Amino acid sequence: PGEEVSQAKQQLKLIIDPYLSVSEVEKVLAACDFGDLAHTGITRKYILHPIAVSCILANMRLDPETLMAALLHDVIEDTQYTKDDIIERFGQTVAELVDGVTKLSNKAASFRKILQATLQDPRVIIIKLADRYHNMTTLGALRPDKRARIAQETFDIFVPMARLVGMNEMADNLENLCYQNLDLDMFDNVQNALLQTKPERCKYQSIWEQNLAELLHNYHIQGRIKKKNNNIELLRHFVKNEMDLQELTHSHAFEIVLQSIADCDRLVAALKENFQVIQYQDHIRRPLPGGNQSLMIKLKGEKTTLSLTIQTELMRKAARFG
Repeated sequence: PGEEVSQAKQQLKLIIDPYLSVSEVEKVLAACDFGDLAHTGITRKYILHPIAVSCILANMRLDPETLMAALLHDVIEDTQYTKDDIIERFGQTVAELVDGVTKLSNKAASFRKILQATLQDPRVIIIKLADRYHNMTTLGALRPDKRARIAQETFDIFVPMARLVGMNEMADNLENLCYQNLDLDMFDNVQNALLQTKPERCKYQSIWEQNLAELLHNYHIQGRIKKKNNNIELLRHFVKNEMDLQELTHSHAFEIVLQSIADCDRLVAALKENFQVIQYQDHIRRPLPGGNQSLMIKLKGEKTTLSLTIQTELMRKAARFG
């Protein structure tokens, strides 16, 4: 009954209370109540899908305008109202975001529309990405052939679009759900080998945190080494490659935090003398779309593969907190 709708609104409220002011929390919940006023759940339901979408956004510390727009999904094209959002308390920005998202809902023409919307207001893409994340979760009921078709569209379009707009955690989560729906047996085989080798890979990761710390000391570079999770990279690799348990146990990801760009360049030079450079990417000189900067280097010490992300203290706080 309405006890599901009102219980969902309180779940959203638990997320927005910590970072959004009470005046803004009033506005977001007002949109939620308006979304339900327009809607009668006749379609196998939907007010709760937009609330579940808005909860994903609320968890990413999204602004109140983006959250109201998510809640008012399909309210001006599917409901008996239009331009009602501007007239309502919601206002122009919300009506604009609402329309923008319905516009994004003919192969090449779709790609143009997605790209264009990114340059207009990335918040339209951020809402679209949360909506596709929520769909990947609720894909279970569908036939295995259909599930792998939606998963493939998400893999090709939404996973790279999410990295492009800076939402890398959201992209890793989306990519994970894609592999699950593309080939469940392959996902299960690889997740099992990852679980099996987890204790030993953690033991060698601590060893390499010490080896890298010793290298910084030997080469006279001041830094911090942070252990990084790399489950998605191992999964991405072994879903398309034969299993090798020594290679799976000895692959580690790290974040090295330095003081200066001169030290970042000084570290890459030192690493080149002690390892085989498999891959290198300079995002300091050529920042990623969205301003984030780092040097990415993939190394091959005998048996061990290391995936490093070299950054300064400042570059790290700009990337983590804007």
